[PDB]
Amino acid sequence: PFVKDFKPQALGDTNLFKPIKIGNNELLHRAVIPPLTRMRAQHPGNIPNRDWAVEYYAQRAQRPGTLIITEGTFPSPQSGGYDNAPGIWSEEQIKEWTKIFKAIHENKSFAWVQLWVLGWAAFPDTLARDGLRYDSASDNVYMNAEQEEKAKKANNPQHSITKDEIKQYVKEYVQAAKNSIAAGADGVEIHSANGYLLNQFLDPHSNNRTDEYGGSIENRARFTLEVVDAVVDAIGPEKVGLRLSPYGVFNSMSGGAETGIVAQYAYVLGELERRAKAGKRLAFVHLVEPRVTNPFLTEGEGEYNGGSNKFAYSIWKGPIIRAGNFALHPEVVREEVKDPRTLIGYGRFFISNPDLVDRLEKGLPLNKYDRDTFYKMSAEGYIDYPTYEEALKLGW
Ligand SMILES: Cc1cc2nc3c(=O)[nH]c(=O)nc-3n(C[C@H](O)[C@H](O)[C@H](O)COP(=O)(O)O)c2cc1C
Repeated sequence: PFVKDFKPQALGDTNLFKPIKIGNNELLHRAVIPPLTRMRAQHPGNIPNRDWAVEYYAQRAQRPGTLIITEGTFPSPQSGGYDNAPGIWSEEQIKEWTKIFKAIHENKSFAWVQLWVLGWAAFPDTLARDGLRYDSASDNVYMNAEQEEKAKKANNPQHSITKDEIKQYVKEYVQAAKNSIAAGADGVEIHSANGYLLNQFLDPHSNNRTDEYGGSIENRARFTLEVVDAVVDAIGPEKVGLRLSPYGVFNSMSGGAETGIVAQYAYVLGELERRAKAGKRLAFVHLVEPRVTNPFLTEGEGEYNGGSNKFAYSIWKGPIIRAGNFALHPEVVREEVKDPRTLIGYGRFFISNPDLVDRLEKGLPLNKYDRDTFYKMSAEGYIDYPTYEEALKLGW
């Protein structure tokens, strides 16, 4: 149905509908589709859906000039450990991705591939089946009790990756980024957020290393920056973004409870801005807001109000995409887009509204999302969500 308790507000008069250049692409609007894992990829081979996926992304590219960041996508088998999430290392997978970008391109929109590495959020048993390691920053601290048990009982205990394995990960990022461009993607986003491998190095709870990859702000950041640096060198700074969740606690990150957390993220942006002034500026930085610390909780819940992402604007001088509970709060978006380098990711409501942008322009009602079909091998809750035209014909 439509959302019942929502008072919509037309946003067409704001900067949300002013064009902006991000990297090589000329966006005609600032409503961004953030990366959204959907678990329709096919097992075996982590293959993008050959029946639904082209249609999923086409539908959501229907407004011209939309930046679309794809779901998390694995650079390598060892990066993985979810059967139904996609990859970009094989010919099989690339062939399907080529078609998905083509469809986005035809709707006059853009496609950036999110390069996803799981670390300790992977399923240790799924990885053991395929004889792969269950990796993280350290081996003496675990995501949760469930995962510790799964890992021991599959004889696949958490491994603290060596320097050579870190290099290997970096090669796989580079190759995965090249593959994305060759297949026709506009750029890539490096997932350094939401408690996945790179975030596990950034955060001091998950990272108990005393080597060059832990034990200080500089060291916790070295991996995230090694990957950014090598991907930029491979494909160019204007085809590279980076996602961070400074106040995230998903997958057992510290959030605001950790007093050094702002400093950790301020250092990373600082270093991005240092590369920028020396002549290699990332296309964007993408921040998860403290408005949403866990995206599987309803809007309003898991909200940290002890901290703000405003510090980022003092440090990083380029485009900033912000995401978390903006669909139900046009009044907040109205104030954030008064800043002329601020874009807004809308996650969950872009799952349920293929024409979300039209609805934001003219203040239309929003389609309600079905949490139970977020992660499910089904057309339903995926490509059968209606446009406002089609929704009136059904009587909502
Ligand atoms: C089903 C689902 C899958 C998601 N998958 C990803 C993902 O793969 N990578 C990522 O960086 N964020 C992911 N997110 C987080 C969203 O990009 C976004 O930050 C979050 O939903 C908050 O924005 P929203 O409140 O507008 O939905 C996901 C969120 C949901 C609900």
